[PDB]
Amino acid sequence: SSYQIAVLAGDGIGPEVMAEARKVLKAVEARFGLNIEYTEYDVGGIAIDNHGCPLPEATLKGCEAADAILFGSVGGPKWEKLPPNEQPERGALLPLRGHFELFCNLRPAKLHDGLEHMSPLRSDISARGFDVLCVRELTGGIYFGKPKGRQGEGESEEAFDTMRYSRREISRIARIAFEAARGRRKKVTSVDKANVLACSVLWRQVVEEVAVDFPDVELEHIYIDNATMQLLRRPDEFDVMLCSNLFGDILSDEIAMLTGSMGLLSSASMNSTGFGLFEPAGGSAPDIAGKGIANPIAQILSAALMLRHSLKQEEAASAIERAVTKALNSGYLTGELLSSDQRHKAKTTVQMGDFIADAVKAGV
Amino acid sequence: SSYQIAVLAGDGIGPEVMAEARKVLKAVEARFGLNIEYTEYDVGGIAIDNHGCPLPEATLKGCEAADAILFGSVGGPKWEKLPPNEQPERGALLPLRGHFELFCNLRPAKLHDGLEHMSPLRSDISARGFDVLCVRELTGGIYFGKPKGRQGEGESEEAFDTMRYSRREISRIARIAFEAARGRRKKVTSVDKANVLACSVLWRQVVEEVAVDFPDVELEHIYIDNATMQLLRRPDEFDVMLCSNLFGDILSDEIAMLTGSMGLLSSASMNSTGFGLFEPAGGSAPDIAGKGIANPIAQILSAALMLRHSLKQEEAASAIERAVTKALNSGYLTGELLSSDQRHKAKTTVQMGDFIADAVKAGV
Ligand SMILES: CC(C)[C@H](C(=O)O)[C@@H](O)C(=O)O
Ligand SMILES: CC(C)[C@H](C(=O)O)[C@@H](O)C(=O)O
Ligand SMILES: [Mg+2]
Ligand SMILES: [Mg+2]
Repeated sequence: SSYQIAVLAGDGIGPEVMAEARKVLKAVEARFGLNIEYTEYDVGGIAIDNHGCPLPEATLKGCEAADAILFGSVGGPKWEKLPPNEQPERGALLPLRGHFELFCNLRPAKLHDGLEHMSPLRSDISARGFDVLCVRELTGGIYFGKPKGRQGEGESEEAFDTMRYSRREISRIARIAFEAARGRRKKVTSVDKANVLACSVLWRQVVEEVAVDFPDVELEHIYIDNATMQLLRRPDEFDVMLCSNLFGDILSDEIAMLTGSMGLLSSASMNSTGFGLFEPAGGSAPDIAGKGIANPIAQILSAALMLRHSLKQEEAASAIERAVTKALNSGYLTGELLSSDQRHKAKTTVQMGDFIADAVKAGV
Repeated sequence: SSYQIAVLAGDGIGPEVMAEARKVLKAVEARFGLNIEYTEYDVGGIAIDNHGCPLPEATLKGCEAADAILFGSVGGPKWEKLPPNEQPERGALLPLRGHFELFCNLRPAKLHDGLEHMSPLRSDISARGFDVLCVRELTGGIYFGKPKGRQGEGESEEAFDTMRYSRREISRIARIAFEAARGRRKKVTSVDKANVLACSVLWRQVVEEVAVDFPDVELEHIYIDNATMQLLRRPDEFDVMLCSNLFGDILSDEIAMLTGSMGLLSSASMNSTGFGLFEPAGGSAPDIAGKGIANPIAQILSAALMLRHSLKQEEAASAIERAVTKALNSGYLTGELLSSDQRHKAKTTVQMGDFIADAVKAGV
């Protein structure tokens, strides 16, 4: 029936790229006869300014009434020096994840045709190309373990965080990774520190238990330090990476940077009943905000994940995805995607959204 | 007086590269009139085979009687399937670190002149070159925090590790990083997850406290996920990185791989009274063991750190270091350092050690 979306554009480039995502969405709504209602709520820095905290009660309620959250980016210099537990990025994201039980974080990263030169990889490695999906457990591990805090005074004052996982937690994220691999290149690389950590011993054990249900997918295990090395050297040999919360945080970023095109990457944070939060992979980039040069593709593709994962509108999702392909292969690139000699061909944020929306409309 | 060294060559390539380190050491001993006695002990896989555990009581005693440990590499396929708490790599390294209070892990990584092409970085980035010292806290954090273990059964079985730091622990490693930066490019980048972790909030606080004693060194803070990205893109802009135990484990590996020449890198794990363990940065490389092709330079340079840090023999350390430079610029390279078109010029492990030892002897 009529879908409800909580729009949380946040700070920096968030509102301007969100404008483009909504534009593209309007095209898909008209194409596929979707009936989607949107309500905007403040989150992050803007919420701190307007409401005194990064996740207002009305913002959370708004998300509880919605079928999905379409999320921009949060954070900036203006709030850097608040204490950590008042800061906008953590203060928005972790409580949304915890509250909605968004245990599943999906961050695909692919090296795009014709953008190899932007990859910080050596030209022969970037030429091989890569497509690595990071599947990261998002509501457990050391992010939410207790006890957490500090005790004591002076030299002996101590702080502490507890990484913990139960079998139930590990197997649910593992199944997501294996099921993803099934539809990709049939390999899961589980990434842990089982040589040091008791949580990792249990992780590696349970992922191997889950594997029995996927005789068709290869499973291998790698330690997180070695994975940072191998992703640099041979990223083409990984398909899906399965990670705990802290490890997937680290690895997903490394892989995104290896593309050299983070403005093209999006992410999906999902619970088990199809609600999720859909955001670009990269930050609020305050240094470029309000200028018309931010790449809106990550936000536009977030909207495509929203349509697929939460709204069960796979053709509309795929239409946005192909409209993005058409831009990228028809000379519609923003400045950060272009070599410095080709910079003068750069499209503005609005030109991008107008091109993408027009392709959806033309039946791409 | 007469120094005592516990030689723990371990598994895989460990003994063959250690043979070269001892060879070079003999040259320096003769050059500088050092009186160094060595005793070999089994560690790792060899210890499991000879003694039933990776760190025999006699091996630990041997290290307690020595001024330093000169350590090779441990681990291999043969022991992969033991349980984690019987495995050779963790079973050797963590108890040595904990026992000797080796809180300070130093892993410098530099891109060497003429070896840029081996770096997995894009040619323009490798051309800029880099020199990044990772300083990693090695005896605290989540490696040794308690409680550690698991409880429960079935779906609800849980495992847990506790990351903890006290101010005393953080400030002692911080001082090491700042003091290192003072002698390098006067920048410390402290790497943490202060947006999520209570240990990281305390870490970032204490590093800023320590900073007052170093008005000459710049301090900046970066989150570990962002640091994985930035090291790939602009490794030239970091000097010293200051990390907790899990984070430095991850980052040190990434940086080592970015050189594209890990057989040149060594590490120093030091306590506060000048005893340490000195090892190559890379693994036991069982696939090449016993063939005469392993690069002995990492092990040779480990011996140079041993001389400097534990034995207070700075001229002898520096002589080994220059002998290595001479090899690298006189066509003495092992196979993994050469492009596949220049492979046929590769030196064997013994040729390397003989060249390096001969340069020390000739007064390099
Ligand atoms: C801001 C921070 C809490 C967050 C995380 O650590 O999950 C961010 O790094 C991310 O990857 O979305
Ligand atoms: C084998 C493992 C315990 C060890 C560590 O995690 O410290 C290793 O990765 C290292 O970097 O020396
Ligand atoms: Mg992150
Ligand atoms: Mg390591």
